[PDB]
Amino acid sequence: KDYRKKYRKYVRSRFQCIEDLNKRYTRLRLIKEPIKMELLFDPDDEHSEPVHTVVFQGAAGIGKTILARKMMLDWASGTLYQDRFDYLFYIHCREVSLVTQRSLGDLIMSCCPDPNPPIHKIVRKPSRILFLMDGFDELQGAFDEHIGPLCTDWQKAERGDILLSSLIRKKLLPEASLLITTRPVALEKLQHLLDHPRHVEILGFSEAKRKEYFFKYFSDEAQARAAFSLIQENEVLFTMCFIPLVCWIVCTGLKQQMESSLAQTSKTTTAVYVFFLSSLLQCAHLWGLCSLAADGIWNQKILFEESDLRNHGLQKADVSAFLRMNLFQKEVKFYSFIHMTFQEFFAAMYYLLEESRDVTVLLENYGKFEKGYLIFVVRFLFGLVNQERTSYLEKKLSCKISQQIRLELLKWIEVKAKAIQPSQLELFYCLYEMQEEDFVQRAMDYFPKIEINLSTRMDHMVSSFCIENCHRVESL
Ligand SMILES: CC(C)(O)c1ncc([S@](N)(=O)=NC(=O)Nc2c3c(cc4c2CCC4)CCC3)s1
Ligand SMILES: Nc1ncnc2c1ncn2[C@@H]1O[C@H](COP(=O)(O)OP(=O)(O)O)[C@@H](O)[C@H]1O
Repeated sequence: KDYRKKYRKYVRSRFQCIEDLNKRYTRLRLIKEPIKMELLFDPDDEHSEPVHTVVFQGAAGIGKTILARKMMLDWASGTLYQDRFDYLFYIHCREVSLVTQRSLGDLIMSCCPDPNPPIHKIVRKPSRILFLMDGFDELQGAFDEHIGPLCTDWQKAERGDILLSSLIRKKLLPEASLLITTRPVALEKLQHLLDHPRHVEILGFSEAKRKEYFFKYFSDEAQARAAFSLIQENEVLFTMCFIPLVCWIVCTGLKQQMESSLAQTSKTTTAVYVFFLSSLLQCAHLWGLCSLAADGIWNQKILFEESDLRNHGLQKADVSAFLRMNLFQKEVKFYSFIHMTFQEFFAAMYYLLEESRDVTVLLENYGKFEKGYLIFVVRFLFGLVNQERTSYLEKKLSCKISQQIRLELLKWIEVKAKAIQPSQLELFYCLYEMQEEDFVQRAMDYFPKIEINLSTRMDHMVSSFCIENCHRVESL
């Protein structure tokens, strides 16, 4: 009662910003598989028995973290689940070690402000607890389905993977509620652990909310209308801006153009990322940024210490400049890239830099949870390897290595196409990034039949481009 008040006050302060003012928050579209947040845990016709597990699947950059942080803030302010949950515990998955031994009590205490929380009091009513697991796909290391034995004691220290598996399977605090957010790529791994989950999909920004975002980002109404009109004129940007991270990336780059006229002709997500990074260029620490990202991807480190950045040649003034440029993020003496997609962009760039590791071993670990799935590393490799595209940033890349990698990617597509890791639609996202018709046409010939499941206008745009470049050699 008195501790619940002290805890709620702490949650209200630490969840006030997107960075850690939640007035820049724009409503995200959620669908059940127009769901009202307050009714998420209500049974439909489950004879009055509530739903204890809710899974929010959402693409990278769709706003899973922002939605989870808004949920924490709304609840702490008495706006959400006021009469349903005494406690909401935010489990930031990227900070949870899968090997360190810890109890569920230690985990709950790590979410508390003070060193001595009344853990026995908190756990007295498990059904009044909602565990908000943000970013299942961001748990560093392997998350094996065979792990065990399962734990049924909230006080027992277990390896992080056994602890989280026991919690997800509802072995530990069986009637506590659980809200897990994940990229659709990890849904395969997660579904095996889930007990009667309610599945919800985060679709991102509607066309109306895309405009709303641009108008909220730009203080000047004239600048907001000019930036939104640019997006309306460009099919690719208009279509990609359903992803709130893309809205932020585009708005940020257009802001610098406004300082110095508005024109963005980006046709791929690689073009969008290069356009953004080019706006920060006044670059010296490119080999250091790329090696840091590649080391963090291959060795599973999303949070870096001051010691980690020092190992890659990033001094005090450099880490402060990257923080100001919105390339680095300050997290709880820990640093990370502003988004995991940027860490994967610099990891892809590491393989092409001229002064570079083996792309064959990288492709062997593609689609593995242990490595983060390497979706954007591979997509950005297809994009950056495109010779028909250049910039000052891309001039630092080697044409010799890019030509070798281009041949390896074509041989990789051939095997995937000729023979469940990269779907056919995922190969289309890769080919769409490549853009270059000779490669695209050669790769499209490897497919014996087109078998795709389209869900979004982005899926249609990408697959339609690939199918238009899939014409039989003999045809006409
Ligand atoms: C295709 C399928 C089912 O295999 C996947 N669906 C979602 C994913 S993922 N990697 O989890 N998210 C994403 O692709 N996001 C993105 C991102 C950008 C652009 C686009 C998308 C998706 C559309 C264009 C830039 C920043 C993140 S993979
Ligand atoms: N609803 C939203 N309103 C405003 N900005 C948002 C929203 N959702 C996401 N963003 C923007 O997108 C970025 C990435 O969102 P995030 O939730 O971290 O993505 P994900 O968790 O899906 O990987 C945020 O840093 C912010 O700039």
